[PDB]
Amino acid sequence: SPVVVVTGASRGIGKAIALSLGKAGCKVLVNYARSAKAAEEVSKQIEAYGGQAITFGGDVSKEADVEAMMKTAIDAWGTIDVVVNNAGITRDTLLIRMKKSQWDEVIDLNLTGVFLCTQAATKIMMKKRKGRIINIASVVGLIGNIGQANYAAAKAGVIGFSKTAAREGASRNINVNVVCPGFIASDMTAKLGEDMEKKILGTIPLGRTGQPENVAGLVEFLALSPAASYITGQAFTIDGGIAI
Amino acid sequence: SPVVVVTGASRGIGKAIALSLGKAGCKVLVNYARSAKAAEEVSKQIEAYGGQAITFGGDVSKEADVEAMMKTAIDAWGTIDVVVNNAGITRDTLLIRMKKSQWDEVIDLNLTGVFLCTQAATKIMMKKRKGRIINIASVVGLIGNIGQANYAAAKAGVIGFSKTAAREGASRNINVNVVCPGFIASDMTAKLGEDMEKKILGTIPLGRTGQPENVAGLVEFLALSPAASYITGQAFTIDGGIAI
Amino acid sequence: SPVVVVTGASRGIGKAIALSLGKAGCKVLVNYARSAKAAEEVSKQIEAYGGQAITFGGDVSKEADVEAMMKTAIDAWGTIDVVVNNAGITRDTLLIRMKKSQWDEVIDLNLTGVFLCTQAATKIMMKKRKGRIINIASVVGLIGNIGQANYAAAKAGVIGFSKTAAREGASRNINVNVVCPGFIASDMTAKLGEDMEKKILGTIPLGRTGQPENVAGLVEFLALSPAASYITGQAFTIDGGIAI
Amino acid sequence: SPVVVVTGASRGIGKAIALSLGKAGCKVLVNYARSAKAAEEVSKQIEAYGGQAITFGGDVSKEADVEAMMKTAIDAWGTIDVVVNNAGITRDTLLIRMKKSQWDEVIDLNLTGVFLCTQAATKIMMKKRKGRIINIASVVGLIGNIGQANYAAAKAGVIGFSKTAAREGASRNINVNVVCPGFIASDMTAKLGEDMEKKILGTIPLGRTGQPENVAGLVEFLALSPAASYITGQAFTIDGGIAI
Ligand SMILES: NC(=O)c1ccc[n+]([C@@H]2O[C@H](COP(=O)([O-])OP(=O)(O)OC[C@H]3O[C@@H](n4cnc5c(N)ncnc54)[C@H](OP(=O)(O)O)[C@@H]3O)[C@@H](O)[C@H]2O)c1
Ligand SMILES: NC(=O)c1ccc[n+]([C@@H]2O[C@H](COP(=O)([O-])OP(=O)(O)OC[C@H]3O[C@@H](n4cnc5c(N)ncnc54)[C@H](OP(=O)(O)O)[C@@H]3O)[C@@H](O)[C@H]2O)c1
Ligand SMILES: NC(=O)c1ccc[n+]([C@@H]2O[C@H](COP(=O)([O-])OP(=O)(O)OC[C@H]3O[C@@H](n4cnc5c(N)ncnc54)[C@H](OP(=O)(O)O)[C@@H]3O)[C@@H](O)[C@H]2O)c1
Ligand SMILES: NC(=O)c1ccc[n+]([C@@H]2O[C@H](COP(=O)([O-])OP(=O)(O)OC[C@H]3O[C@@H](n4cnc5c(N)ncnc54)[C@H](OP(=O)(O)O)[C@@H]3O)[C@@H](O)[C@H]2O)c1
Repeated sequence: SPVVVVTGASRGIGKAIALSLGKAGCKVLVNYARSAKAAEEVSKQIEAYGGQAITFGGDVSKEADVEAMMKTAIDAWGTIDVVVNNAGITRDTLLIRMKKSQWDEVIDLNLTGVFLCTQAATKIMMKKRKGRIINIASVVGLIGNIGQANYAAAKAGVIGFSKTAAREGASRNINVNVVCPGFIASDMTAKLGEDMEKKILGTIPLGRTGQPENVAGLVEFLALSPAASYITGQAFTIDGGIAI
Repeated sequence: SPVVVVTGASRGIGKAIALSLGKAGCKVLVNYARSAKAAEEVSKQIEAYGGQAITFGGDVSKEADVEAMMKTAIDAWGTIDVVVNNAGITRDTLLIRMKKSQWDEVIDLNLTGVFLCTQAATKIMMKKRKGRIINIASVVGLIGNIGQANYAAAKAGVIGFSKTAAREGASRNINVNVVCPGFIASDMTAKLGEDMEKKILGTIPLGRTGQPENVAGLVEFLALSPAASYITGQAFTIDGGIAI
Repeated sequence: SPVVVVTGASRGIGKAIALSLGKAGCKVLVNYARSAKAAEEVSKQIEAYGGQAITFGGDVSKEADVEAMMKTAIDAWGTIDVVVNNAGITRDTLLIRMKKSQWDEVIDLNLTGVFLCTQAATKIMMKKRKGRIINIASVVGLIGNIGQANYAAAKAGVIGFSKTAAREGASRNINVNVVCPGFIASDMTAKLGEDMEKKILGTIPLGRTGQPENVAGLVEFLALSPAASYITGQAFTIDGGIAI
Repeated sequence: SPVVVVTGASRGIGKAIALSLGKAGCKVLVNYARSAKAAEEVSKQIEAYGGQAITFGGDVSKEADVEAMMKTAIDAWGTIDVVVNNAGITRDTLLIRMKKSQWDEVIDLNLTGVFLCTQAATKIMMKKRKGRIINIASVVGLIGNIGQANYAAAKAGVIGFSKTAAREGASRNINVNVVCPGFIASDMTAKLGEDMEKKILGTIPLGRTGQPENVAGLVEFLALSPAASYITGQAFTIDGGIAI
């Protein structure tokens, strides 16, 4: 039974991921920041399924919280096999009106946070000479998007970072890959607001917004599949056709 | 039970693919060109497993053979759900000594053949408003490789072609993706010869050549997964770190 | 004074390229297939400018014509410094209605022709331990386009091919790069017809179709610049924002 | 005469860029952080050439300094036509031993600094409905590199950011492109130390390290060429063959 750490597992994509790895019987550390109750329900579901779960409230943009989150999984089970860096937020605004704080917040969490988590997981994984790290980026990091210079910067940064992380870990058998989802129905997407959501829908060749379960399916393949042990330093896009 | 057509399924990657989709209980048309006996054994294995199989000898670079191959699956089962365009060959030589026939043969099979197969599958899939097409390319189509201008051209061509194929089929719900494998141990690779095979091995970050089963695993995800229904027009690389 | 061979130099982009390299004083072989008169006028203009020019009617999809075209420049001047593989055509149609002849014609010229020309130039360039080859592809080879599976395949193929060509020539100091233009106003584009041309115009972030001179400017940099001697195996896109 | 602002113009690439745009007669704001004397000499050279120059000491990772740097060019000449975001540093170390301060410093300058500069230039350029922004990234942002997770993250981030910047500015006719150099002989590269520099040299197909003038040549094309007005949201690589 693999030990999986999923950041931002209380809602949306991270939650679908957590439930799916639980249903496959993994030991899952469900991290949350503010949604304690929602994480607990996730833990309970994983359990009803036969997986094992421990909830952990911590801000992944803070080193202390990150070192603590890893410690909790290691104290509970003996190691960490997989880490899915999913936590993220948006602070949308045209480049011309963007406040430095809007830039910093997105960068601190979405980019630096992924660095902290990856670094922490890696030190543990090096010793065991095995592990998998999956970072959730976005198609926006690839093809940009109006009103999202901050988010685009952070997501693109996750990709360049994951590639070096892949190179450094190759020696100790640690796979590092990135998943780039397109428009997925979640709370993050509910914020851009309906008339806009519809607008985006005519932009998607497959004419359908993706579901959190769609991403989880792909993450599950990368995390558990024996085949995926030969995949590193790559970005995998599930976007229904946007970034063709 | 999905009906899957796999070209070049008598040996290497196509065979691993055929066996794996059979073990999952699909109805598999195992195509072969010259290895009749080896295809039959594949058919038998699929059967021992509980999948269904029909062997079909045909050259996929010929329209007639292609239209015939599709007909045989349609006469047998009622439709085709998935087509995996795997058949391919190499005719290596420096650009400076390359004969037009060495260029043509690689192009006719590896590129035009994929066009023929995709076109044929698509006409059938459009009517049913559903289907998945997976084309096997190569990392060489992405980053080139000395002694393989012909193969690089054809493989890169498969990618551009698959992207348009993805756009045209999006409307009728047909997913088209490409898989780009790195060095995989097979008969194709056995031909470059040992001292060379070793040389290539120090070029692979994960320090391991891939196995046909590694590719099959990924193809199986793309062919069968509900998650993969949201993936189109993308190239997926399994190369142990070469093309990072 | 560099000797430059430009294929398809009688009209559109190839012509703008020919005129611009002539105005910079190069010796230019202006190739044409059917537009003899238009090539002659190009030759005359180059001359009025102070460059030197020789017209050559030949089909670049034929080996004989290609070997002949190279011979003519070599007999005239002592060598070839730059080759710009520009000749190309389109045979648009949905994948579902595409005749094999429509596929073949686009592939024979746009892909194989580039192989023939590059191969011929390379054998000459290897001996001199210097040279530059610039292949004109298209943004379509990168992001696909409905109604152009053939063209997309050929253009993408040009890219993979150019990358291997770059690797093989690196040793003898031969640079090989690709230029990918977006929508450029020319006879090729006049064929898609007005209501369509307007439609495409709202797709271009810079809201302007490109001009043949725009491409020539970039080709001139790659062909003549001392800086461009450090650039190989790359694709350069001038598309006013389509493929961001 | 275009007004060009070049960040980090006292040494290496930024300096070659400054000299070259000066020799073409632009008005150049040469920014520096600590090398006041070296910037002055650059200013003098530009002048001996017939260009115009004003030196400006400021840290481009600070908003105040950035707003001040723009003000100085605007007070001097009436506007800004081109901004080249060149300033950058490295803080190399394996991911496993990387201090948060080593991460932050590289991110603050190389990524956030580019945001500050681009934002400032853009507000000015929007009003004039014209301008060009060229951000210097690195091939490392594309293909990663051991010991440089921080730098790779920042450089990749510059690319995603530049793409959104391109989209937002398209409307007001502002071009935004990125240049990705490979190994260039400069003080930045002198720091990795000789036995390493030699090692890297056998990795370069063209078997030559690039020169600051090579990058300047390409930047000059993008900054001044009428042709480059049709180029946006793209990354241009000069790396002698590394990232093929
Ligand atoms: N939705 C899309 O269309 C789309 C497209 C591409 C990529 N993505 C990416 O997918 C990931 C999740 O997508 P989403 O749509 O699922 O968003 P969401 O519904 O808003 O969920 C974000 C999650 O992040 C957690 N979180 C926020 N700040 C955190 C912090 N400082 N530390 C630790 N956890 C934190 C939240 O937990 P609490 O509520 O408990 O605080 C929450 O579970 C993000 O990386 C997002 O960028 C989404
Ligand atoms: N091996 C690698 O490292 C690698 C890396 C990247 C991509 N790939 C690709 O993977 C696919 C298969 O790999 P491989 O290594 O499996 O090669 P392989 O062991 O040589 O098998 C090639 C297969 O193609 C079939 N075939 C050949 N010509 C055909 C034709 N004209 N029509 C129909 N079927 C034909 C052969 O069947 P018969 O013997 O019955 O004639 C055989 O089953 C190819 O597309 C290859 O390019 C391989
Ligand atoms: N126009 C665009 O928007 C666009 C976008 C991307 C790429 N491109 C590419 O740019 C190149 C030229 O563009 P274009 O728009 O300039 O097209 P064009 O105006 O139709 O000109 C094509 C040229 O090719 C020559 N040619 C045709 N067949 C030939 C053959 N078999 N052998 C030798 N020369 C031949 C023609 O010469 P003759 O008339 O004398 O026969 C003509 O000068 C092509 O590779 C095209 O794919 C164009
Ligand atoms: N060298 C390469 O191989 C290579 C490869 C790819 C990309 N690049 C990029 O090229 C750019 C320059 O390359 P380089 O090799 O030229 O480096 P360099 O020789 O070390 O020069 C860096 C420059 O940045 C300036 N600078 C440093 N910190 C600054 C700050 N906070 N604010 C404003 N200016 C600052 C320095 O000025 P002062 O000394 O006056 O403080 C100096 O002129 C960087 O973005 C680097 O990443 C270089």
